Amino acid sequence: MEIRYTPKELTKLPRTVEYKNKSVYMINQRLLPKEFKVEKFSKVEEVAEAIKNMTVRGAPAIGAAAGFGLALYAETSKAKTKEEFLDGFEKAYEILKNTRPTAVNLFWALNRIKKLVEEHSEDPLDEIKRLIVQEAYKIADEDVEANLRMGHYGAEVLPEGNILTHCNAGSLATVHLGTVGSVVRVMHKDGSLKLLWLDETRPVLQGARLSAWEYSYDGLNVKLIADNAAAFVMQQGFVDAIIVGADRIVANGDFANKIGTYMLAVLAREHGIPFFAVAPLSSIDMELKSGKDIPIEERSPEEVLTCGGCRIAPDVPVYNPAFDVTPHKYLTGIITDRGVVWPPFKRNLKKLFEVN
Amino acid sequence: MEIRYTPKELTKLPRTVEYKNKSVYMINQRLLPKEFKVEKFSKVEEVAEAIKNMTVRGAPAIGAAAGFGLALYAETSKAKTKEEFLDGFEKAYEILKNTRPTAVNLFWALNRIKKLVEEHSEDPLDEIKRLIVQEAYKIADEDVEANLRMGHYGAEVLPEGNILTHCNAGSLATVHLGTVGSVVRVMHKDGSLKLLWLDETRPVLQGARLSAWEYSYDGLNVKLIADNAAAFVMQQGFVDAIIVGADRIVANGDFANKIGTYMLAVLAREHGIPFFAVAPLSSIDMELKSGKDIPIEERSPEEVLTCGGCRIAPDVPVYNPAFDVTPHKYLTGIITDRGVVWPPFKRNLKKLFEVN
Repeated sequence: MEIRYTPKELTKLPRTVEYKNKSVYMINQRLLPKEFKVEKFSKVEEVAEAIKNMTVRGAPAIGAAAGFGLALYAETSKAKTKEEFLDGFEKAYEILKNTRPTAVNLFWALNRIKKLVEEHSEDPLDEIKRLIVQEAYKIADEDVEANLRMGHYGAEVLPEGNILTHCNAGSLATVHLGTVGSVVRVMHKDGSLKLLWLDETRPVLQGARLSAWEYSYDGLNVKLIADNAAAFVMQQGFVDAIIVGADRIVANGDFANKIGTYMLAVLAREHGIPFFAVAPLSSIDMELKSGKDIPIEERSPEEVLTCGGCRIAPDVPVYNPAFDVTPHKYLTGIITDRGVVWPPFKRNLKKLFEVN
Repeated sequence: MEIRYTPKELTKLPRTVEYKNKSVYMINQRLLPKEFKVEKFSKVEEVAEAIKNMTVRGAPAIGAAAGFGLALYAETSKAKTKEEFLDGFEKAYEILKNTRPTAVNLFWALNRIKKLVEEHSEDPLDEIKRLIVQEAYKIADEDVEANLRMGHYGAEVLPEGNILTHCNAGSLATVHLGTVGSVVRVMHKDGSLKLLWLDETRPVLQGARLSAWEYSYDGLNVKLIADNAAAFVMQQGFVDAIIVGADRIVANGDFANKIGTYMLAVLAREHGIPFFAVAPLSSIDMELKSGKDIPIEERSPEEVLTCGGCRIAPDVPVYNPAFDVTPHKYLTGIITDRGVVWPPFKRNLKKLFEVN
């Protein structure tokens, strides 16, 4: 696998989150798709609020934001001793930790820096600062390079033609390029993406609001449809392959993804349309044996009773599972940042983990 | 196989379209679910504007409205000569015909009354008026009694427990009670309807805006979901059967219904869930052999780009097929106003028509 493209050749978008001149810069994902704006944040409180705000979203972008919040702390701290600095650093760690206490990459990112600083607490204070900043760049850059690899691996295995996806697994859901987004960006550059179908993805509408915007921004050929219509476009012969992201892949290859993914897996199979998940190794949870061990999160009934700003239903009971679980047998393959995993997934995933 | 309930035992709702005391009364479907309002119309043009407007919707309800438009003409005409009446009657007929030149029941309703006014053109004039008014009540009543019959036929064959449906095929889609609406109202009265799952049915959201409203009005235990979640509620074992309406059933049983119906059909099958269409004999087009002979109708991109009027997407291309076509093999049976049709549908449908 040779990486043939740089990020800048694949997208015209800036990084979802960037650190430059003692400032954290974030695409404002609350204003999309009406307005495209890069917010500039100069205090750790502003960064924390922007995580709580969901000004930034997508697990790795949130991680990088938090990590760059500590970098910002390091370059900005008015501390006159190492003791003061470390005390401030702990305060800053805690402020950033308690934005979304559940979001997993947030915790990884902060703890990775925290742990590096404790390990180096006896180094000179300029060297601790240097290390923190360096670490925050490493977190961001690792996401981007995982995405670069995924894109090229995925682009080898998907057919040319018409691809269909679900939700938002683009540049906005990552530091840069996307998971799905990387694959379709490489395909687009290669001339092999004729059409990208985008499920709007109710209830939260990240397909319509986010995917439709970024893929359009980059000049991909795109068509936005109601979720109801994915089966129709498959039935009419309009889809050559389906690619989705994953919130969590477990040991046998079962995976959790935005609600509707399971629907697509079953329709793909009915039409013999190749069906792929794409995610980095860090999204594979080898602790859980199968899909039945993934706990189902339900979100507010307001996400269904409303649609954008508009209230479109009477006060009635709702069921709003955020994620469904797709059994592994529906997968043609799993595209990762270390190559494509083929059936049997159990065996090939555990291989992948031993050799990477 | 006895009718065990009257319309008024099954629903608290008035007729979607009613005629009394020289006024056409229609439920304002434009203002639901926020506001329940019955509009009063007193001129033919008021009634035509309401059909063009989609104040009224659903094929048989549009039918009845048209017919009552002629009744309203009949009882409102100053005309002195018999030939002055027939001039303003062909004028009324032409105004009503030019509202939706495409929705079929409107034409049957209007042509049916016109051929009854040609076949008695040499009666008195108090007599022709009485016949027009009377024929219009026939058209409306005939829908309601057909619904009553589907209702009881359907309740016989669906299991007790948890039912899932799609779009609006309730009271508001008809003169009264509904197709699907009638079946679930009869089950609710028998106490066999434990839970009714309602797909909101993007993009037009008639599940959320209309079905959730009317079924809740009648105290049915209801739960609203995003279309993406149907597959998932089937997977978790929450659905004992699925019943949908039909816009058009052809001679082999293939049928066209609101976009997403085919998605449900495929999922029902994967989970071994019984899957029924319900429609009157008049919805069956014995002149088309199969579903490829049903032309595919696109509607406005704004239906997808907006949600209840709220803009949710950037300006990107959309595909908005308004209906899909479900292959007959997905059907457990077809519930009609003259009994349930079983496989093999082609053979049994033409036996249904032979004995009527």
